[PDB]
Amino acid sequence: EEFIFRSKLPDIYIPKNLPLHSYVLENLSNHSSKPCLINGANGDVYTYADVELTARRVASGLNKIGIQQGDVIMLFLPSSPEFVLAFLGASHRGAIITAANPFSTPAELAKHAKASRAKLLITQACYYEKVKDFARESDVKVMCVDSAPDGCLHFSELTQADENEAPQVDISPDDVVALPYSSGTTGLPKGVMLTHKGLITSVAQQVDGDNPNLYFHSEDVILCVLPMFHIYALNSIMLCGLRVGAPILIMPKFEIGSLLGLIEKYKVSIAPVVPPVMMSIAKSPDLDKHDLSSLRMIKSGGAPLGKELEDTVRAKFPQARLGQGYGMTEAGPVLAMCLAFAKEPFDIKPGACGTVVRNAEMKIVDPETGASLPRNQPGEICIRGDQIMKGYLNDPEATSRTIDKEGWLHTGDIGYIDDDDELFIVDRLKELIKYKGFQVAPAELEALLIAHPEISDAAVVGLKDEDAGEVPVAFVVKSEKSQATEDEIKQYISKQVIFYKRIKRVFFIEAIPKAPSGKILRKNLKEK
Ligand SMILES: Nc1ncnc2c1ncn2[C@@H]1O[C@H](COP(=O)(O)O)[C@@H](O)[C@H]1O
Repeated sequence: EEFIFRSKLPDIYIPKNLPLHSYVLENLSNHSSKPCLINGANGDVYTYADVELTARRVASGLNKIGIQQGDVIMLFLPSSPEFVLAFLGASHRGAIITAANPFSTPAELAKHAKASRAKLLITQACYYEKVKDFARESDVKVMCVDSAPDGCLHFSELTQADENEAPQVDISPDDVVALPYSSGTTGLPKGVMLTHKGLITSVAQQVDGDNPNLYFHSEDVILCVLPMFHIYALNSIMLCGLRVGAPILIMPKFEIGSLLGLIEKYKVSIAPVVPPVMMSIAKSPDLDKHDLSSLRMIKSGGAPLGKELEDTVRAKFPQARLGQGYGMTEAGPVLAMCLAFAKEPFDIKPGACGTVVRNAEMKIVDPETGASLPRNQPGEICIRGDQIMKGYLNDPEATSRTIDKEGWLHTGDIGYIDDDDELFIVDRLKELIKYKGFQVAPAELEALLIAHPEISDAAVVGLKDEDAGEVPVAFVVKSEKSQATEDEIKQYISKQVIFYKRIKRVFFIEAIPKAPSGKILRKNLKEK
């Protein structure tokens, strides 16, 4: 704690005795009849007044079917109005929301539902069969938003419930409200506990204050094509958008053609994106078949854009201001944010990662010594503030090695801050693999591979890739006499995992390089 970095923006007032829903919808009356949630795929619309009232009904409904304060509700849905209504609804009830990609496999879903100890599952009928077995066998209530196969509940039982019967709840600021899963700096997916105070803090750091880090014009329309089941989109787009009363145009499924049409149609002006989608948008031959002049800002994150794409986007969307931010689930998840988006913008440099958010502290430590480093000195990025997670669910050791004794969250990312307080990420210490912006845990794939009868050891590492950034490859030690082939192993994994967790190549070896403790020498592997 010698060299401590902060935002170039002054600290602001942040409520510390308010529940998340009360905070994000605090200034509802100024725009109560204004559009809040718009479903770009079917035109559904919910005004601000509609969301506030329905949230309370969802709370009454949840109670009615037995969901109590502290209970975990699992969402198995695509980005949508229903997702937000279920979330805000759970927040009003004092319940917790955990979410998973609807494209997950039954095994992945059951594991998630089991670990999170979800009492209720909300999804769509086209995904019902993937939870059908697990459901009955675990006495977990299943609910669908469209049809209601078998005996599962319908979502109108929550949205149409009597608000007057919404239970009386005393939400404490330190009560958990969001439970996203993340592998963190090492190992298997773990439950990240995010509190009311934590999230309110994070939203405030991004959009509150006389000179907000992210400024909104009254005519702005923010796009939500990023997945709501990932906290980054639910926070930076939905919660932040609601907080400032902006209309949010949601896209359940990404399709270049429709998106461009939607941008002209609804006058989309703020486009939150990740490198992969931005790259798809940039390669579109139909950019001139649509009026995209309403676009004034391309907000990127999740992974680096790269100098080339950065230049490409800047060239193909001269009407918009391009900027990049940086987040990590356990951090709330926003750590740094592009100050070129502030009401009174600051200059930013190419490749920049943004500036550490206000009402927070950031330092850079020598991964070895642990000493704090000064400007322009690469090291591990650490952040501290009320916005970071409370810890991992039922996993004290994990928490203890991610958040140190002085409250600093260790990201496992290597970067440095320059004289202009702009953060630059240059390397990654943790084993985390990111394919298409999605997180892929080597330990998870490794466990699946090793469970195979003909495999005695395995290691999964990231292989640099143009289209996805990193593709997972696997080094495998076959058991004696095994004649299993690469394709046979790859299909073995593919059947059990969601699309982005497929291993692209299998390299057979006689032994996985390991340190005395058993830690895989991953750089030793990558070095190959
Ligand atoms: N702008 C960025 N540049 C480079 N890496 C990033 C960026 N944003 C996120 N990441 C990486 O993604 C991790 C966050 O993953 P997650 O917890 O799945 O959102 C960070 O710890 C980084 O390793």
